[PDB]
Amino acid sequence: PVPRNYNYYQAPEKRSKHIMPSEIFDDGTFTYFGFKNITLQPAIFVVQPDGKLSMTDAAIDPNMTNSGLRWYRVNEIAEKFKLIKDKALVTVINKGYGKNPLT
Repeated sequence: PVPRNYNYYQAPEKRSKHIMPSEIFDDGTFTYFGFKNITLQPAIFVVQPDGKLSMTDAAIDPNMTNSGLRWYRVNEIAEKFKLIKDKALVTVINKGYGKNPLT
């Protein structure tokens, strides 16, 4: 068992609701993005300090069934993610970044 940082929020662009996760948390090593079965799967990118984007090391975790969602494990902790599928964009903010997962 590892205390989780659940302190994330999403900021969808227009015509972007169809790619939004329902649950996002990190355990200090990995960031987990849970999507409803009905949601289309975006790519997940991280914002770098330069303002530029990077790919992540992301993949479906078949084992995880939490909340009836489709879960992706990202092998990184970051302050900002961009979820992209064609013109659809959701910015994810880790408000708990640099903080301990006690609170």
